[PDB]
Order: sequence, then structure tokens, then C-alpha cells
Amino acid sequence: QIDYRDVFIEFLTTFKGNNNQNKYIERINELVAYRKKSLIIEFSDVLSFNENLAYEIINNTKIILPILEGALYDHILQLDPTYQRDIEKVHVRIVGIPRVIELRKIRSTDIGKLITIDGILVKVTPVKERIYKATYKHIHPDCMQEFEWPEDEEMPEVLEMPTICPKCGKPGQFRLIPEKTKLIDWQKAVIQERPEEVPSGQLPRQLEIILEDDLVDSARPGDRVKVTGILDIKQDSPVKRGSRAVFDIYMKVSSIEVSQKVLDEVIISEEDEKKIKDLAKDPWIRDRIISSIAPSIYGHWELKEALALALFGGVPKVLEDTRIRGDIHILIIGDPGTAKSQMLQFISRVAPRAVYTTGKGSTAAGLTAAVVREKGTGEYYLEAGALVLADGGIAVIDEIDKMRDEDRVAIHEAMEQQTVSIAKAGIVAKLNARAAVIAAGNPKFGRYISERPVSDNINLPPTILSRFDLIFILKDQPGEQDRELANYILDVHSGKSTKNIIDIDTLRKYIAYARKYVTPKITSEAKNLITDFFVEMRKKSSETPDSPILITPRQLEALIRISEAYAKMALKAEVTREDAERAINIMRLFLE
Ligand SMILES: [Zn+2]
Repeated sequence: QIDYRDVFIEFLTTFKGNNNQNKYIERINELVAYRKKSLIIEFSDVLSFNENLAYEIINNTKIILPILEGALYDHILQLDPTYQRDIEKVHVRIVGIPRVIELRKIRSTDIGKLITIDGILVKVTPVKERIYKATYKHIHPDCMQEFEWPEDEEMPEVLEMPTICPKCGKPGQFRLIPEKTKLIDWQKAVIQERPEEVPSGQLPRQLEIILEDDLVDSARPGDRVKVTGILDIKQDSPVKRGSRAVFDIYMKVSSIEVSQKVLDEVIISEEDEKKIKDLAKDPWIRDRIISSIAPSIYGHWELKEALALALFGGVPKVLEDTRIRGDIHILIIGDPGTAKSQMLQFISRVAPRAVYTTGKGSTAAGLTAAVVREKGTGEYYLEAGALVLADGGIAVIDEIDKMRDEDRVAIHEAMEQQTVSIAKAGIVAKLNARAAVIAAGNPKFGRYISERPVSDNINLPPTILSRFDLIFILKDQPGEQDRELANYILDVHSGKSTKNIIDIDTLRKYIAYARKYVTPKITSEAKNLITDFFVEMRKKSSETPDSPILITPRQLEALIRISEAYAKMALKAEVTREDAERAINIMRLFLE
């Protein structure tokens, strides 16, 4: 009925904008120049112009949007009439609308309404095509004319056919002519609820969504994504279950946005004061190290550090051959607990963006892969449900021992440049897993790692170990002797250490991890103290013609100079002096 073409063309062209310089005509220009069909308009720019526009769009989106889209194309042809032949209908898409509904709680009254959803994107199918509008011609003495099949609506997955056609008004033979038929690009993805949002009970919810036209290959699995879509249902036909609607859900995606750095940040607000009161000059390093330990002390002086360190940052990114392998990967192989990671892993479950995968791997990937069948008829999905879900976070993997035979060739990649190269002919993609890996594994027979070399003990890997930075063993504890206070620590007393606040449990996370606003490039005397260590360690080995394997600093000089520099990323802004001493120590301890 009522018509907003007026407001539309009187908006895009007349809108002032950030610089108070005409925008949305300029976006239009780039669009017509680059042969792209999408118009991304901010909702806050509309609400700062016309409010009623919002309500009508967002609630009547179903019918209103395509109207506005065609109405735009008209204005676009008369800026550049040669825009024909290349595009049929440009798209109008809205970013950052007010209604953002968690995929967990979804009203059944929200079908056909415009909404936004936060979540992580896990499974994605390959690019496919479909018929947008099919053009048929009727063979008989009463027709000999052409027509489009989905009148006033759109056609479905499986295409329908005669008998009756409007032209002549009879049944008969119908030939499809691809000459006039319009086609559309197609893809399907699965948004899983965020590991944070997930209550301890039940399981993360999932939503099936459909990426159309140029939205294809916009989002890659493992991404932290916000989408804006219009929900729908198809079914046709539901089989098997049961649970629970019974409505196949359909999200037709208008827009996707991958924009963020760490948006999982639980809060800053008041807590900025508290973590800054926590950056106090006191030996904050040692106490913070005492915090992750609790409540257990065994032979941990090295490990307490290595974990504290692993939880922290240090990621230089250079456009020429990106080299990071930061976010230090540590592996503790020990006999059956023995307290193992059954405790320390649980403490490394208190952390941001933390993926705990118990055993080899869950979800039929465990690191990454492409899958068969599974909804269905032979639909091919590409899904990686483990190590690339920890992107910008820690993947705590217990029992590496059981790792899939096929996967040990994938980690060579995902632990090196932190990408996964995948070509199964379903697609060729580089998945982004920047995750730190804190690992654990059983040895071959009980506790074997005293006499036998620490290699060959962990079974599967011969090399992957080289792709770890700090690997520790769990001492059998023959010589403990210290265990009076050390054990009674918490079995009665609340108090343990001089600080005794121990940064709580959450709070230690609200700073130590949740705070990487720090980017400490080390300089000056540090640069030297590490070097004199480099030459002395090297020459110490290379002086002996016996070839003692070189002590292997050559690649490691890289990741020591990650460790230290970014070990004392612990609320130290760019400042690095004696931090070196700590790292060079534990590495000289390690190399030998
Ligand atoms: Zn006919």
C-alpha cells in the first residue's frame, strides 16, 4: 500500500553521514564501479534519519525488502545503464539492528521477522547452485509461448512442473529453456551456540542457515560470527525424530559480520581498577604462578610457570610469511594420574575461549575433516569441531595417546603456521586455528620415562613433539618428602601462600588471560642477554666434533624469544629486562 521509494532515494543520496559528506551515493558509486551487488546500510544511520522506516522493514521485512531492492536497481540503471547484462537484482542488507536474540532462546513467533544472532559457525557445505526462476515453453497448438514458473513467489529445492499453465490454459508438453532461466548460488552452514553461552547442562544448540548469492564463502567454519537473517521453515518432509518442534528451521541470511578481536571479553568496566590494583609492584609474577597451581603441589616449579606462560599472548604478524607459533604449546606426558591434567587441565578450564576436548577428539573431526551422509542423502559438509574452534584461545587436549591415525598429519600444519590446509575435493580452504595447545598423554607401559628417552614413549608422534615448546614429564614422586604442609595445605587450612588471595579463580582469568591489551616488543639489553645465551649454547655443543645433535636451538631461538618476551606480557607494557633471565634459565634447563 504505502510507498517508501520516496524516502529511499531521498535518503541514500541526501544522507549526511559521519564526515557530514554525502555517503551511500559514494557506496553506490563503488558498487556500480566494481560490479558488486550488495548494499550494506547501517540501521543506526536509518534511525538517525527516519524511525518508522525501521519498524516497517524489520517487522514486514518479508514482503517489503524485495520491493526496495527492485526500486533501487531502477536508480542504479540510470547512473550506469551498462550495469545491465551483468547483474539482475542488487541486494539490500542491514547491519547491526537492535534485536539480537540468543539462538538458545528463540520465540516460535519470530519466523518471518528480521533478527540478528550471535554464535560460532561450525559446519559448512560446498558451493552449489539452484534455479531461482525457471522459464518454460508449452508445446501444443494452444500455447507456443514462454513463462516463468514461480509467479509472485520463489521456487523450492526440488522443482515442480505442469499440468496446467496460464498462457493457453491447458495441460501438455513443457520444455525447459535454460536460455531464459535464472540461476542462483547456494550454500548451507551450521551455527553452534558459543562454548561460553552453553550452560553446564544439556548441549550447545545449533541452527541451520542458508547463504545466498555473494554471501557464499563469506564465512568460514571456526569463525566467531554475528549474522542477520529472516527465520523460516521448510521441512518437506521430516523423518526420523521426534524431538523437537516439529519444524525444520530455515534461516535465510541477509548479512554476516565476522568483525571482532576478542569479543568474548566478559567485562572491563569496574574490573579495570581491580586488575590494575593487581599489577602492583609486588612479586606479582611468582604469586600469579602460585595461583594456577592450587590446590596441588608436586614437582611443579617448572610446570606452574609453563602453564602460566601458555595462557598468555605474543603474536607478531608480518605480511611476508606470517610467523607466530606463539601462544606457547606445552605437553605433559605422565602415567595414569598421578594428578596429571585431571587437575591442571581443569584449572586451564578457567580461561577465556577455552576448548576442552576429552580424549582424541569429539565430533568426528578432533582437529578437522570433511564428512559423509549425515543430513543426508549424501550431503557433504566440511566441519572442524576441535582445534580451529579454539581460534584465539586455548585448546586443552587430554589423552593425545588416543589421537586418530589420520589426524597426526594435520597437526604438522595447524601447530606450525596455525592454519589447516584442506582439499577433499568438496572444497579447498585454509582454516584458521591460532589456538595454543596444552596437551597430555599416557606413556606406553605405566611410568617409562626415566631411563628410556622421552621419545617413543608417547606412541603416535615421532616428530609432533618438535612442534611443542615445553614438554614435561610427571615424576613418579620417589623423593617427595615435602608433603606435610604441602598436602595439608587445603585439606584443612584455607591459607597457603603469603599472598593467599591467589587472585581468586575467575579474577585471575579476568586479568591474566582476559587482559591481553598488552603487546610487549622487547628491546635493548634483553636483545643481548638472549644472544650471548644463543652463542654460548650453540658453541657449547658445536665445539665438540662428536656432533651432539647441536642441542637444537636453531628454530628454538625463535620460540624462546617468544616465550620470555611474551611470558612477561603479564601486565608489563613493552618493558623487558630480567624476564630474559627466567626464560633463558628454563630453556637451558630444557635443552639439557
Ligand atoms: Zn499452456
